[PDB]
Formats: sequence, structure tokens, C-alpha cells
Amino acid sequence: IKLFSVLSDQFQNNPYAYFSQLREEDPVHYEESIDSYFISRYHDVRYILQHPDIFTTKSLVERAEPVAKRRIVVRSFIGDALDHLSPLIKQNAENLLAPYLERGKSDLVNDFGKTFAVCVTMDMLGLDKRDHEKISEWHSGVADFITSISQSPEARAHSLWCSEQLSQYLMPVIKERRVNPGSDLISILCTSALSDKDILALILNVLLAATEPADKTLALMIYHLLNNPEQMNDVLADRSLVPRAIAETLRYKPPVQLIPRQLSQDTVVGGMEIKKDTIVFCMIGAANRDPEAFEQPDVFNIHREDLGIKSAFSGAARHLAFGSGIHNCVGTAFAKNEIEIVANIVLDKMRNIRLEEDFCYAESGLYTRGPVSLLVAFD
Ligand code: HEM
Ligand SMILES: c1ccc(-c2ncc[nH]2)cc1
Ligand SMILES: [Mg+2]
Repeated sequence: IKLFSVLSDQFQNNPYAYFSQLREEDPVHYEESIDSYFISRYHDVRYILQHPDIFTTKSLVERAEPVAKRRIVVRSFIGDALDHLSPLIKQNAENLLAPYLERGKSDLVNDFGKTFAVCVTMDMLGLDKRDHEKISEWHSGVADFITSISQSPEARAHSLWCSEQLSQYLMPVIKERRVNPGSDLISILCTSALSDKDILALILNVLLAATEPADKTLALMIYHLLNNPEQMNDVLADRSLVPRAIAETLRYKPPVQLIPRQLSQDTVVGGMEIKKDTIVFCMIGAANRDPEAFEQPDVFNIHREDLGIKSAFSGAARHLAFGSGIHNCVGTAFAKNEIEIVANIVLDKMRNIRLEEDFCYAESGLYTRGPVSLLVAFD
């Protein structure tokens, strides 16, 4: 059945049950609802993410809207700085965890994760960490505008308010640093090219970008490590394993699930010929589960020889969770080091971590996916 819908409740309840069938039967799957093709095969996807002259993306300055080489520049402003934020990402985790020790339990997504990911992004932007609640809130409100297929008139209103709220918060902070630079990212954005309203739309995009996926990765890892208790023990003993666990969780259950692209000319991918101006969706989950790229692909295995940690976190990595080529996630380097730091602390701090009694595990999200909650218990 090619008639099946990939925006359907049924798809969303468990996408990994259906990818297999999309590849090998309807790889360039047309969705009759939007005017968009969903591409599910690894090589078909990777070629698209390789060449953004044919499959153009949306640039790193314009608004993340209703859904050239500052990359270089931003890349090193993360890269050079990620070793200055190492003690702060470190304190963030420790500070945020302290409430939940002794109680002996926590929900790593609701009690801990969302709030941690936000505080990191805030140190990277140099905003005042006291305001983390305001921000997580507004940050979701816009995240929604983007993630959602459609919205209620209440939500759409609320999302618009959040952007309004976000703008009027950041913008004075932009001018303050344009004239008195700090040593944060916003501070650098205003040094040696860019205008005020442009620097805002960039900050807004980095905020959206560094925040949501970080959350989800740490949680997906903890969950897949506790679900293979013997691999969890593997990580507990030799900590150098953390990155592979990060990586394999990335291939396994990629936080960002779809990558879109606009189509320049008329071009063929797979068996199907497409047409101009059309948005096609890369199905990352589907690609990281293609036998063609990974053997035993539906097995969480941190020790898999076909992962390749040497490059799991670069422009030319095996999995497509960070995208591919010259448009790969700008903070890949940063993503590694951030998640690494928490994971390590979590393990250090929640001795004898286990899943809570009667913990029923569930995931949510079409564009970006992750656990609704992860209920863990500890000493
Ligand atoms: C859990 C780790 C992360 C994952 C899996 C991830 C994944 C991705 C993916 C798949 C893309 C789209 C590639 C494309 O279509 O061009 C992307 C874009 C991007 N990422 Fe990440 N990312 C992560 C963490 C981060 C962090 C920590 C930062 C900032 C330090 C960051 C900054 C960006 C930026 C600026 C973009 C460009 C998209 C835009 O224009 O808004 N990412 N990321
Ligand atoms: C909502 C939140 C974040 C994203 C995103 N796109 C690339 C990296 N992160 C997309 C939608
Ligand atoms: Mg973060």
C-alpha cells in the first residue's frame, strides 16, 4: 500500500515499524496532503544532503519560517569556545541534578533535561541563567510553530507571542554588546559584516538549534543503555565509551527525524522524477536503519564496527543524524562534548540507575522525536 500516510497518528505512534516497508517499496513516497515527497533510502538521502546546489536548504539568517559562509565563521565561534564552557556545562548538570538526589528518583526529561539543554544554550549566548524558565517556555512556543503540521488558533497565537517575547528580550542585549562586547557568541556576532535584525534571526536559529536535539539525545541514550543493561555496565566501567553510546543512539533513534530541502531545477532521485520548487523530506530514521549502510541495523549496539567514532561527529560521518557534507550541523563538535559531560555526571551521580517500576516508555514527535518522559530511580 502506497496509499499509507506518514503524517498519520498511526505512523507517529511508531515510525521504526514502517521504514523498512517505505524503502524497498515506496522510497520516494509522495504525501498527498502537503506538496512534498518523503525520501527514505540512505544513498538517496545522503546524495541530497551532499549537494545543496541542486537541493538548496534554507539559509542560516532568515527566520525559521512557518514550517553564505558565516557557517565557517560560526563553526569556530562554537569550536574555539567549547573549552571555555566546559566548566559551565559541568556545573549546570551538577546544579540541576542536586534537587533530585536523596529523593532517589527523577524524570530525566521533565525534571532535568529540557532545563539543562536551555542553560547550556544560554551560556553559549551569554544570557542571564536566572531567566531560564522564561526562555524554555518561549523556546518551546516557537519550536511548536515549526515542529507542528498544523496548530490550534490558541497555540498559533501563543507561538507568535513567544517570538515577540523572544525578540524584545534579545534585541536590547544585541545593542548592549554591539558597543560593549563580552566574550560570548552574541558578543562576537557583532565583530568583524552583520546588521542588528540579521544578528537576531541568527541568534534565534542557534537557540532553536542547540536546544531541542541536545535534550532528546541524552534521554534516548540513557534509555537505550538501560534497556541493554550489559552495555550500560560496559559504559560504567570504561567511560571512553561514552561517545560511541552518543553516536550509536544518534544512528539508532535520531532526534531530528526529517530534513527538508527546496528543489532548484527539475531533478530525479531514486526511480522517481520530480518537479520545480518542491519540498522533499529526508527520512533520517529510515536511512540509519537501511541495511545497505548498516548491517543488523535495528540493533542498538555501541560496539558496532560499522559505526566509526573516528568520524561519527564530522561532516563525513556514517549515520546521517547531523545531516551530511558541507551543511552538516554546525555544532557537531559542541554536541559531542556537551552530551558527553552530562552523561558522565549522570552516571557518576545516580549510582545504580534503573528504570522505575511500571515505567511505560513512549516517544513523541514527527519532525523531532524523543521520549515523553524517562522515569529513572537510583541511590
Ligand atoms: C544532539 C545533537 C545535535 C543534532 C543531532 C543536530 C542535528 C542537526 C541537523 C540534522 C541539522 C540539519 C542539517 C541541515 O539540514 O543543514 C542541524 C542544523 C543545525 N544545527 Fe544542529 N544538531 C545538534 C546539536 C547542535 C548544537 C549543540 C548546535 C549549536 C551549538 C547546533 C547548531 C545548528 C545550527 C546553527 C544548524 C543550522 C540549521 C538552521 O539554519 O537553523 N546543533 N543540526
Ligand atoms: C524544531 C527545533 C529544532 C530544529 C532543528 N533543525 C536543525 C537542527 N534543529 C527543527 C525544528
Ligand atoms: Mg544545549
